[PDB]
Amino acid sequence: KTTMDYITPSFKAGKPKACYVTLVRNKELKGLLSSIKYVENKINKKFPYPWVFLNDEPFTEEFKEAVTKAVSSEVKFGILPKEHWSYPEWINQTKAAEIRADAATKYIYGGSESYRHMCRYQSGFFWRHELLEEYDWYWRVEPDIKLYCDINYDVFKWMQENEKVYGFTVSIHEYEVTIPTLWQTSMDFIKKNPEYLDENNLMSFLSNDNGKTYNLCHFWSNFEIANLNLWRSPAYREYFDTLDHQGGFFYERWGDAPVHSIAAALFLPKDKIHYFSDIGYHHPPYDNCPLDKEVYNSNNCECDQGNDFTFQGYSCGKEYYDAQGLVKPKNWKKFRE
Amino acid sequence: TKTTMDYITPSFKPKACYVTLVRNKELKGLLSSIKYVENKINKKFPYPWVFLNDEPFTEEFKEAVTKAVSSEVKFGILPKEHWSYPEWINQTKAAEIRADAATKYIYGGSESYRHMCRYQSGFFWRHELLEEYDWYWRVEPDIKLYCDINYDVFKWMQENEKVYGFTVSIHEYEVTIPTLWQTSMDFIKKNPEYLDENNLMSFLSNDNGKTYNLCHFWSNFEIANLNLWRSPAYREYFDTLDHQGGFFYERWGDAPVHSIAAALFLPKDKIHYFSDIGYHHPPYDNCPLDKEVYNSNNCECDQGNDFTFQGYSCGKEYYDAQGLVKPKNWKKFRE
Ligand SMILES: *[C@@H]1O[C@H](CO)[C@@H](O[C@@H]2O[C@H](CO)[C@@H](O[C@@H]3O[C@H](CO[C@H]4O[C@H](CO[C@H]5O[C@H](CO)[C@@H](O)[C@H](O)[C@@H]5O)[C@@H](O)[C@H](O[C@H]5O[C@H](CO)[C@@H](O)[C@H](O)[C@@H]5O)[C@@H]4O)[C@@H](O)[C@H](O[C@H]4O[C@H](CO)[C@@H](O)[C@H](O)[C@@H]4O[C@H]4O[C@H](CO)[C@@H](O)[C@H](O)[C@@H]4O)[C@@H]3O)[C@H](O)[C@H]2NC(C)=O)[C@H](O)[C@H]1NC(C)=O
Ligand SMILES: *[C@@H]1O[C@H](CO)[C@@H](O[C@H]2O[C@H](CO)[C@@H](O)[C@H](O)[C@H]2NC(C)=O)[C@H](O)[C@H]1NC(C)=O
Ligand SMILES: [Cl-]
Ligand SMILES: [Cl-]
Repeated sequence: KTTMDYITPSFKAGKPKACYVTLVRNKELKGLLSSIKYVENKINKKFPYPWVFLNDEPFTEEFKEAVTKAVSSEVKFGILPKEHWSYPEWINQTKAAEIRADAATKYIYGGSESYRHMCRYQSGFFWRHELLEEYDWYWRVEPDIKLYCDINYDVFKWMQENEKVYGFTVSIHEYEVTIPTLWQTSMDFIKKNPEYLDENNLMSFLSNDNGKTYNLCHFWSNFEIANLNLWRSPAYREYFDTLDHQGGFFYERWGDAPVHSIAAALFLPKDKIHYFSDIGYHHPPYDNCPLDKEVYNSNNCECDQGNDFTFQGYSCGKEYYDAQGLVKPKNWKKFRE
Repeated sequence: TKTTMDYITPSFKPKACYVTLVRNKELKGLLSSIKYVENKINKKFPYPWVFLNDEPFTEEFKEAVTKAVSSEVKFGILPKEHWSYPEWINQTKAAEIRADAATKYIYGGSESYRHMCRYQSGFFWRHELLEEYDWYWRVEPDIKLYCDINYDVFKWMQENEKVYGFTVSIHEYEVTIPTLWQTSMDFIKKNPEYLDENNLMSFLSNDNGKTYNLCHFWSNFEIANLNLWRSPAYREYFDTLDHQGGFFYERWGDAPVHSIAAALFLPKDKIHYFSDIGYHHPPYDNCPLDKEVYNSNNCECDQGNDFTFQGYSCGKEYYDAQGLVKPKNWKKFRE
């Protein structure tokens, strides 16, 4: 019983069991309300789906009232378990503390204790919160996001019909100083569990040397429309557990983005991964802006196509297209000027 | 002997302008920025807006811009000599450096980005259209002004005799400027007269100049006196940088370049942090922490997202350098 065996059951032509999901703090109400406006205007009014909001602290009454008014579909508020937002018993907190203090000015969120709990949460726990149990699909939405174009079709229905497992917009190279031992830990896991490496994996996106080293490319997780059953699979559960035991979420600053990406690219047949070239999106500081004129004009996009990050050198659109055998847009090189 | 400040004090309505370097492909982001500037300060305190571009502007672009801006607008194209390889830079070596760094750091493989950094460092302040002004306010596309600004900022700078004003500060990625600090210190060693006796070196270094802590003012937002850049100290500093080759052999940004100059060549009380101006340039915010300022100016940002005192920001280093008292809850930004 393979990884795909846990996922294919979610592929009848009924309405998919899906939700939007947001991990946010009370101090981010204004940015969150702004993201809701985009989601509501660009797609939720047309194809309504429940929205789940999670917080490590309780939501204020003002926050809930404001969100309930802004969202036209059903909203659900949940707080996460202490066990999913605390140091595991095997982690040396004095050591973690030293690492943070030392890295405070060395890289973004280097000195942040809470950022690491967030990365660990998005890597191994959000997908098993009680509020997501009844769903097969989720669409992660962060605060301060923009949806630049109309989306005139149900995306969850589309993923279900086309049997896609993981969908993304932006991709980028990670700062290695943030994940020095993530690749080694991940490669050791594969060597130990060969059955988990899909024979038609997307290793080419993650590495230029057949897996010897990581090229640092990953899908930018702030935007994800994927199948919850991937994370619930034995393969991923065991992968997370291994990472959790190694200590990188706290001894380094492992993000959930490279973690989710390494898993998706290695545990799935590559044709289960999908790039939404048609969804206009902005998460500071990068844009995904539809390059196709018809798609751009038909969906009234509000972005500057020339600012699409996809084919910029530091993005990983080129690596993704080549690994998937996708034909790149004619003027893709213009983005490398 | 005339000093750096002697070139600036005579400039103390001000002859000021907004200035933007933009490409035709960023029209929607620019119009958005314009709407913000108009709504938060320009209709109340109008000042001319200068738009620069290394290529000619499209008619559609100019038309849209002319009508979106309430004050006078001016369009200018950049001199070819302010946007091309100087004759002493080895282009194949630069080409190799770019091809190599392409996937290594943001803009690593970009040729245009380097000409842009070099332009903001040594040439925008000498463009024909800026000659008549003493002050400028740099505005980039895709910006937000979160709050109303109820005073004329240029006038304020003038009356308070401030030379360089900023909002966001950050630590630079060292891989883009490996030899910038040594080059700058060698310049100061050879030109001790340009180092102001009461400078802000402590903002740039934790060890009195031995090493660069990488802190810099984020140049996307600047309200300053053009006479600092037109001073002999800066002209000679930029020329030294230009001949060293870092704009092309590394990836020297104008932000650290402007910052090193401002922090070493001026008395520190000539630098000013606008704690009251709400601003966003992807992906960092400056959101007024003071309650009265926030409410009175109808700010639209999340205060808890203010970048100023976050670890990777240089707000702490800045306040400490100027002897400014940090807000009581500054540590919460480091959680
Ligand atoms: C959980 O994690 C914690 C945290 O890491 C573990 O504790 C740490 O354990 C390591 C061992 O693995 C200890 O290392 C030894 O450190 C001493 C020096 O100790 C001083 O410096 C420390 C480092 O300072 C830097 O970092 C801090 C903060 O990050 C900065 O502020 C500084 O500026 C520095 O950058 C510092 O942390 C220590 O502070 C502690 O003690 C002081 C009092 O002294 C207190 O005020 C503090 O609050 C705090 O309590 C301290 O100041 C080294 O000397 C040791 O090196 C010897 O051994 C090495 C090999 O083992 C060898 O390579 C060295 O050369 C050296 O050996 C020499 O001497 C030998 C004996 O004579 C000779 O035989 C040999 O030939 C050679 O000549 C060693 O590196 C940490 O100190 C310790 N930290 C703390 C806070 O306890 C903890 O073990 C983990 N818990 C578990 C269950 O695993
Ligand atoms: C300009 O830069 C190029 C590229 O670095 C130099 O080309 C040489 O570089 C190496 C010698 O140091 C060797 O690889 C070759 O001799 C040659 N390589 C190339 C690019 O073909 C070149 O010498 C530099 N020119 C000057 C005047 O220094
Ligand atoms: Cl930070
Ligand atoms: Cl790039």
